[PDB]
Amino acid sequence: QYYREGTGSYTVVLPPGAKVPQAEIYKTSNLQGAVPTNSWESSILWNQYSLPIYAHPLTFKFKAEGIEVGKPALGGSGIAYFGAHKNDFTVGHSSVYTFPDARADKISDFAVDAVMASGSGSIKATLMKGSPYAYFVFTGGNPRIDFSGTPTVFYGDSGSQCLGVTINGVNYGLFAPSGSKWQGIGTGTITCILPAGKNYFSIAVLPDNTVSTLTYYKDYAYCFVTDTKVEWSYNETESTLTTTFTAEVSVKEGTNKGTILALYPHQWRNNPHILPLPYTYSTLRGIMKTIQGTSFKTVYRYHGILPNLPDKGTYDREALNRYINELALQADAPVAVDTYWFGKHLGKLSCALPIAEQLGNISAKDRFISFMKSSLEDWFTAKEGETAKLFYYDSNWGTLIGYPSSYGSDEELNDHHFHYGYFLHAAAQIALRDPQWASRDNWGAMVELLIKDIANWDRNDTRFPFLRNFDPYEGHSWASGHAGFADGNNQASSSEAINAWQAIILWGEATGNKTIRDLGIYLYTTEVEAVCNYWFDLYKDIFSPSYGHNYASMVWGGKYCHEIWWNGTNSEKHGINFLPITAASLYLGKDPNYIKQNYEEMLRECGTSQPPNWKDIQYMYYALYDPAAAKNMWNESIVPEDGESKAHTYHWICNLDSLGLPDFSVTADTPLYSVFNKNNIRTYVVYNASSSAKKVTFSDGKVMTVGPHSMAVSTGS
Ligand SMILES: [Ca+2]
Ligand SMILES: [Ca+2]
Ligand SMILES: [Ca+2]
Ligand SMILES: [Cl-]
Ligand SMILES: [Cl-]
Ligand SMILES: [Cl-]
Ligand SMILES: [Cl-]
Ligand SMILES: [Mg+2]
Ligand SMILES: [Mg+2]
Ligand SMILES: [Mg+2]
Ligand SMILES: [Mg+2]
Ligand code: NA
Ligand code: NA
Ligand code: NI
Ligand code: NI
Repeated sequence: QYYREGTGSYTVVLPPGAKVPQAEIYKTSNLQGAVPTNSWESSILWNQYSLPIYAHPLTFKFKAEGIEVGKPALGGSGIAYFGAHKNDFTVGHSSVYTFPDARADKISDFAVDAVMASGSGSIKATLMKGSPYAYFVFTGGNPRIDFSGTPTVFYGDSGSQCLGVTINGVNYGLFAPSGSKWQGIGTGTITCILPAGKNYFSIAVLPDNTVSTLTYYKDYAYCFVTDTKVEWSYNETESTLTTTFTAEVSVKEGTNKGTILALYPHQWRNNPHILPLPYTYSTLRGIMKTIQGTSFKTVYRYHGILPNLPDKGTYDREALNRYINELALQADAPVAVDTYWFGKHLGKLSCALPIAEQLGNISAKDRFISFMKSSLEDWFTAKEGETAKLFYYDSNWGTLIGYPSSYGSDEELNDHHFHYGYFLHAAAQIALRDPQWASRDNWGAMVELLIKDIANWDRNDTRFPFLRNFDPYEGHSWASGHAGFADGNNQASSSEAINAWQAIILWGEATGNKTIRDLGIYLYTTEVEAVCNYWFDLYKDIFSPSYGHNYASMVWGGKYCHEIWWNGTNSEKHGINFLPITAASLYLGKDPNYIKQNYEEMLRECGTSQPPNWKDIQYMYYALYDPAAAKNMWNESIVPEDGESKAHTYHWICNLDSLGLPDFSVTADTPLYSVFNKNNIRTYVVYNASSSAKKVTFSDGKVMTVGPHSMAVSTGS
């Protein structure tokens, strides 16, 4: 049947030939509502056991015997750097040597509980991103710790409560209940003889082999993490985005209450709200610092986005208008009609629409808006017997899938944020112009279902899991639905994730929905912060000296590398983390010197003096360092990348030529703004999406009054 949402609808009738994710979900009866996907723990759900689980600092893998535990040995040189999962020891069971599967029982914002059970025993494991601990509860027998070789025992004996061990050069604590004994010390398998009535057991990866360190880790070893939560707040007055991270602990014994949290660089860098412990871990993501506590916060400065750049460029206006007319002839001509390529086309129209309006090209404006609306209205309606341009709800997993699908959006739940971000961008641009169309009673209900599929914010709405594609702790998104790879989950295009997030900001502000807007600000701001570290390494302290590049195109749980999914040029390899370039893409230019370094690396790698291909994308990027040079190199012979247009490319470059480069040293008390700086002259741009005039104040003292539903630009003091 069919479910009405405002004036649109989705279906639960699968079109003929259409494919869905697998029927089998390796979950327990405790995991209710829509099933989380697109994360680091996801392979537990899709595979009988799991693929490697990249929590950090620890990694894991489920198998018939139990749970492999390890700390990756970092290495590699050149095109990739590796932190592969390896087995330092397997947490097995004294009487159950073969478990039939591993099933997810509970998934929180940065942890997972999984259960392995036979009729005669079980292990329940809690794996946590940002913890040096892993926590276990046994039934039917004892922990049987099967080491990869024989460990060195640096502390403890058969009668001690804990052991300090070293295996593969990695120090661990093994923490048993008071009253436990240990059998098999000196062999490759140590069994923890649990006392009657106590069945909890934990391990930690330690930063050293001192007894003092082991004592500190023992102090918190019995504070088992039972829930993890993020919360966020956008402060409009201060232009900041605050995120709180909270772990709930259940104290299994002792009088200590707390835990040790490990923080990635995007969390600890320049963070005045923490007092790190001495302990660090060297990980694939850089140095993880540690803190004592069950909560911490991060606070980032938000620098605004715009719905478009203003009409301030040094372009030949008649040529720009002609480019708009050239695009208008192709307004109804997507290169392909699956969700992804249809999206790319909708993004192209979304970026050209305001340029047509600025020029007074009503014919082209009308062609663009008409196609955007008619196509969204088609996609957002599932007609009986329709096989293309519709959304289907899978109620096994709990996901909205558009048909026709592509690149595993259907069977693998890949990439929904990438695909749907383009649809959301188009919807937002319509909403800024037409509050009637975007209302919940009209097309806004279906729009918000796409938002919920990729980024549901409401933990009580069980139709979609909480924040599907975004990983709150790594601070970025994940592309694979299942993470069914040795190297875990992956994301290549961070810029396509950010496109979805900027679109959510615009939608929320256009519709007056502060919850959705602030969700967008949270996602956007945090992903940008992660991107600046793990993709661009702006601070020059993430990437190994042995890694041969200043840029990683793909980030995995277990590696990062300068590769892409097809045999493209090095221009393509760099460009996938720029496109789509929108008026939310100024973050790419946080460090103009990095723009220069990144572009020059790309040229060296191509063996050319200009980009061999994707020259439009590359010159838009280079314009964040030298717009005059980018304008000079640009020309009409360039065949646009399929999601781009000559009009939008040249409007971008020529506006930066006039306005200057983005200036991140100034903020404002409004959500839609940007500041530009040309040779120390600032230009301030604001968009007011509300129905009342706004007074906008910048941190340097600039004040602008901006009328309802308008863009304003002011240069100088
Ligand atoms: Ca339809
Ligand atoms: Ca149709
Ligand atoms: Ca997620
Ligand atoms: Cl002890
Ligand atoms: Cl106690
Ligand atoms: Cl004309
Ligand atoms: Cl339809
Ligand atoms: Mg499984
Ligand atoms: Mg062994
Ligand atoms: Mg360095
Ligand atoms: Mg030129
Ligand atoms: Na190349
Ligand atoms: Na074009
Ligand atoms: Ni490169
Ligand atoms: Ni030309």
